Amino acid sequence: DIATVIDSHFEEMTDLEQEIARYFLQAETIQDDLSSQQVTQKLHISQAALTRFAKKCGFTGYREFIFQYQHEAENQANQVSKHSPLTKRVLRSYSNMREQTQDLIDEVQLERIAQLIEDAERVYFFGTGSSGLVAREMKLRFMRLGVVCEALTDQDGFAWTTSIMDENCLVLGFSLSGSTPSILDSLLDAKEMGAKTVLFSSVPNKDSQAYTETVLVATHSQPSYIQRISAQLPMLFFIDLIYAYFLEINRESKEKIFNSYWEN
Amino acid sequence: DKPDIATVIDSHFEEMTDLEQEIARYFLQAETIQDDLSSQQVTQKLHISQAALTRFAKKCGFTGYREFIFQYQHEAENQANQVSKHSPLTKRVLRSYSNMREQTQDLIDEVQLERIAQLIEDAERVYFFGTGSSGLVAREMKLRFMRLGVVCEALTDQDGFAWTTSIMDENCLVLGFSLSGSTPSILDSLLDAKEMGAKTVLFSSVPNKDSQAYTETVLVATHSQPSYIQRISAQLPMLFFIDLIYAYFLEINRESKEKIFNSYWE
Amino acid sequence: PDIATVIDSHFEEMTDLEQEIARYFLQAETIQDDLSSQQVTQKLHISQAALTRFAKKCGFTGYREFIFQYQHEAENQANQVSKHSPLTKRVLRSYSNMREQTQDLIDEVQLERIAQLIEDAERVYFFGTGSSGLVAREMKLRFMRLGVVCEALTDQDGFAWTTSIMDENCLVLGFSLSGSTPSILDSLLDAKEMGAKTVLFSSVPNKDSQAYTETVLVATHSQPSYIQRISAQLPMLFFIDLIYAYFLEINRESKEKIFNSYWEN
Amino acid sequence: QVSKHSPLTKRVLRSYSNMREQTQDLIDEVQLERIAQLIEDAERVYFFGTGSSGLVAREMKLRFMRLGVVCEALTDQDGFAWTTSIMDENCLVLGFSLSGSTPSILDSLLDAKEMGAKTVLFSSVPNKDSQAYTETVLVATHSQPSYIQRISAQLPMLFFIDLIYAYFLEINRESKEKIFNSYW
Ligand SMILES: [Cl-]
Ligand SMILES: [Cl-]
Ligand SMILES: [Cl-]
Ligand SMILES: [Cl-]
Repeated sequence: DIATVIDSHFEEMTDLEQEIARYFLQAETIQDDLSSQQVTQKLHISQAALTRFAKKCGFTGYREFIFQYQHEAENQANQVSKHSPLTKRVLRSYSNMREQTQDLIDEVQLERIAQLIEDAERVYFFGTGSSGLVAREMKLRFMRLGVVCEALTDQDGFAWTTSIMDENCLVLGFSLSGSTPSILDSLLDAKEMGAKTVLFSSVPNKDSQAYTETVLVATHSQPSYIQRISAQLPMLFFIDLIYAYFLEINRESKEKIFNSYWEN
Repeated sequence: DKPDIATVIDSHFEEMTDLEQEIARYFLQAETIQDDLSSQQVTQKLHISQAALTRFAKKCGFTGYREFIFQYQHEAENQANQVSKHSPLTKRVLRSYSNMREQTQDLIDEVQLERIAQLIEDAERVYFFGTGSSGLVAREMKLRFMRLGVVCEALTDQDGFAWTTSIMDENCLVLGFSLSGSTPSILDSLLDAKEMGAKTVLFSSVPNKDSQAYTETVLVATHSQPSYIQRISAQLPMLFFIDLIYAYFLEINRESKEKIFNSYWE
Repeated sequence: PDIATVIDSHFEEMTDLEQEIARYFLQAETIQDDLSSQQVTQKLHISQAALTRFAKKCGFTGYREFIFQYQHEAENQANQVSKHSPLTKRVLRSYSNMREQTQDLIDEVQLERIAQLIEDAERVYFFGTGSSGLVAREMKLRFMRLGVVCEALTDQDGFAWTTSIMDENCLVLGFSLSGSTPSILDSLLDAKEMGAKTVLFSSVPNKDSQAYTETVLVATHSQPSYIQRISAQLPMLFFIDLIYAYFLEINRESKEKIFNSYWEN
Repeated sequence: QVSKHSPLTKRVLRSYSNMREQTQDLIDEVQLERIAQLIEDAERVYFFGTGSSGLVAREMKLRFMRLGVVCEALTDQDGFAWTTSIMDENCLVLGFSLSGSTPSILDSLLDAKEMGAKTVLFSSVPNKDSQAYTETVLVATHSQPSYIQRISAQLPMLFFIDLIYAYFLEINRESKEKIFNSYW
């Protein structure tokens, strides 16, 4: 804007004043003390040359010119981005995952699952690797609301625990790939025991209907394995959604339980 | 009584050049809506320039193709897709995620994160200290960085912090996670690592004033929900900065780090 | 004198059967045989009493004394003097002095009661920190395979969160080798107010332990100094294995199906 | 009604005593002092175990950490792969497999050897690939035949861990004792 007006009058300007236009056409200029004193000392010109340049540009003088020079830069810059390409690949990978999950939500299903946890006597969260930390996280959150739950992160524990579940148990299995055999095959063992089974996967079903519920979670935005964000995060979206539905079932009794940590 | 987008194209057809007319004929077909009508796929279908398409949109009275193609598709819209079908609880959880992204954006100090990435690279052995939800964060970071060749350990108890600080040396880096910013064990332990020569980084959502000592103090996002019970996963504030640091740290000597990461599959 | 000259010096006092045996033992090749006492009898087709009579003719209190001497002479190995270093003997001693002290502390009725409590509970919990956390995990691994619904906890957050959800169908077992781990003692008390039964395993009696349902006294370590003691799990592994053995005999058949279901496909 | 002690108490304690008897017979004193030295020589020491052997690995991590050894215990095979990819010539790995055929541990130790790391296998069965690792330690076999009636599966390894601990403690004892007491 102010750069275009400069170019339109650039010719009418003397070589020295043309130099002053050149300096202010630089982006680096703003990162500098732009008082008339410093500009004159810096470019080794007189005040009069500065005033003549500013009026060449249609302003009454340097003060009006520089007053806009600041505002302009503040009216932009806040419009531009101040984030590195890496900080932005990270921020967009999260935003992309929040967008995609919002498309994936089956809200009736999540309230169905919140009620299943409520009606279960014992609940178990199966996962390995990063999805085993997700399973750990669920146990702490739902324990504070009074759920009897346990987190298991290895194959011995899976088989060991499946053998002692019954129709009053609920097992939530987390397999981002939708392939992790340890988890998938152990959810099938629990069904044979009569327990209800919910599978979380970022990968569509392939006869996944064998489980009580299959929750489709978001795939990652980054195609390369190394460049992705936490493998936990797709699962955390829906844990926090399920948590929010579950908390509202008998919320009054659950807050008593949640608070009795503090109560001596 | 509203002007259908089709009636509009014809109202301007006779103001159009011949090429614009060819574009109009394509867009006047009812079966054209069942196409990918991005500007990049329409140009190739019609073998025209993006500038030629913009001119067509402007002949029809729009500010550009994006405006034109929205109305071309909004009139075909079969439902009130705009309205939020969500329930207040879903939208409470989602705002909590989005708001934390925003507060993270405003808190990032990119020079510090690269520095912390460099601290991890320059250290030979690095330890992550955390309890409860933050111990899960510490364990997650271990999975992230050990697959890039870093010598790291995740600790999740006061006894471990003590046993590890007693053997810490100057070539150690300890990252401590205390969302409240006042966890006595995490803070006491990081001073134990300081006295043993190791560098210390604290992650906290509250600007800790008495702890100007640690090599670095990183301000993390606070949760948007006032009540603890309704908050989202307490890991996520820290996960934001782990992913950022990881992104910074991966670009430092990437070839060897990708080689270690891919060696699993090897 | 050798053992063959004594066998021969009594040969003429011997019965015909005893001389047949003397003939077996006078052979040089016979010491490359299993000379147990039940093996020699089978081979010679004789009775133990007949072998004892043989030994007695040779001047021994019985066969076991005779065969020992017969095997001492041939042997040059010092199967008597220990080959171990002082450090090895000290560790083995500590492990054995713990078998001994454990044995001196066993209260068989108490351990039977404790097994029954585990059976009567619907949910069981094991609380322990450090090395006592590993014991808690092991107990969980052994008892879940007998069908018990149990959980192992290793930090204060876990104890507090789980105690607040405990009810009268709960049984919590706390491991504090020192007997004064504040988190274990307090968590056990919190579990009591929720109505659960409580068992403390400790090597130090403390007045405050009378508050819990049971106090189990475990072995103190032989080594005075912390750094030289053998381990920290060992005193409790002793009693876990004893309680387990008791607990398996309660409805064994059921817990043998659950145990073997793991192997089953 | 059940003698001085009962049949069950005698069985449990006779399993412990027999473990001590078998352990004493099998000890290879020079081997144990060799492993003690190796642990000192390594810059990083790792302990691999599954199930009950995993608890043994966690204890060894606990004990040798208080003496100054930089150690890490691993229970999940995914972690076995992640650590194997970063091990070098100055790493020592102790794998615990009571059966001697738990795949994860065997392949992990092979992988560690490929990276140039010292490897030690604990096993109640003499592994056929005995020379494969720098050392192959023989541990006690359980007295009871039936799996369900056996005493703790940990114990065979706890014996040799304390033996190695007692030897390794004497190497540079004074400095390790200072590290131990820095806790208080
Ligand atoms: Cl991503
Ligand atoms: Cl929140
Ligand atoms: Cl001892
Ligand atoms: Cl046994």
